[PDB]
Amino acid sequence: SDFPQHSQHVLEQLNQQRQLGLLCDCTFVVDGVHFKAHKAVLAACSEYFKMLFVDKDVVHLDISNAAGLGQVLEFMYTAKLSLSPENVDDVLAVATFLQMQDIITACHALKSLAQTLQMEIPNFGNSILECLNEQRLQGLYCDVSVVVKGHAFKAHRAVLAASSSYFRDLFNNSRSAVVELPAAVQPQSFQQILSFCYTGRLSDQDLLMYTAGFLQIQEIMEKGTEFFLK
Repeated sequence: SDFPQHSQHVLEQLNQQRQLGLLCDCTFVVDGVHFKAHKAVLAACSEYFKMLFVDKDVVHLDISNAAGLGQVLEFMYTAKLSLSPENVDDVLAVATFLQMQDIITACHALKSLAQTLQMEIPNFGNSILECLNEQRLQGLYCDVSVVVKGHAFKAHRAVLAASSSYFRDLFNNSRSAVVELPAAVQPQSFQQILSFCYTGRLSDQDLLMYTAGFLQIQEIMEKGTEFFLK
C-alpha cells in the first residue's frame, strides 16, 4: 500500500530542519546571513550543485544578494516561487550564477512586461524523494549507517529523521556515524521501513509494527478510511 502524502511530509520536514538549523550539512554565508541546507537536496535540484560537490571544505561563490539566495532556497525546498518586480533581479542574478534555466527563463518572462508570476513544479516531493532514494542506493551523501544484525544500511540522517522521531532525536544529539538497533529488529523489517522512508510504499506484520513503534514512525499507523457505500 501507498502513502500518497509521504513525499510531501518529507519535504516539509526537510524544510523545517533547514529553517531551524537542525540536521543540515552545509551552510551559505552571504551579507551576514546564514542559510543552512542539505547537500543531497541541493544536488537533487541543481546540476550546478551536483558538480560542485564532486569536488573541498569551503568554496567561494559569486552571489551577493541574500534575499535572492533565500528564495532560490525556498523554491528548492517547497517547489514554490512568487516573482514580483520587487525581487525579480535578485532571484535572477542568483539563478543565473547557479545555471537554473527554469528560474532564469521565468525571470526573463516576468521582466519582458504591476506584474506577478507564480511557479509550482508539480509532484516535487515525489521527484525529490526519488532522487534521494537513488543517491542512497549508491552511497551518495550518506552520513550514517544503520547496522541490523551484521547488515549495514547506508542512509541520510536527514531523511530518516524526516519520518522517525527516534532518528530525529538521536541525530539531533549525537553525531555518531554508526547506529545499532535493538536486537529484536530484523534486517528484512528495517529494510521495509527504510524503503518506506525513501519511497512512501510499504509491503510479519507484527514485527514491522513493533519496529515502526520503536522508531516512532507515526505515519505508518495512519490507515486511512474505508467508506462503505451500502
